[PDB]
Amino acid sequence: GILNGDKAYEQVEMGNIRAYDAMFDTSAARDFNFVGVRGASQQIAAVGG
Amino acid sequence: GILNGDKAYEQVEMGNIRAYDAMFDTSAARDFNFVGVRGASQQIAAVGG
Repeated sequence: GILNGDKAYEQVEMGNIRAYDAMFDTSAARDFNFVGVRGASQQIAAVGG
Repeated sequence: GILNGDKAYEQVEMGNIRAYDAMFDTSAARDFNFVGVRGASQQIAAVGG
């Protein structure tokens, strides 16, 4: 659904990682997905235009 | 002494950290220091001018 403001996931920065979604590890989560992060990151970008 | 090329310590990137030397933890090392990292980072910068 809609995004969150609980965390600064938009402030996470990493070296040499080119894709934003590749900064996050969903493997331990049985709840969330790989298209979930990519779909979220498209909603994150759309906030900024 | 002189710098190294064994590692990409110049490619380490972190969020919200303003000082380059503050990216590194010397606490576990009994060999190295806090002015050692700052002195190194001044030699790292001087390479680029």
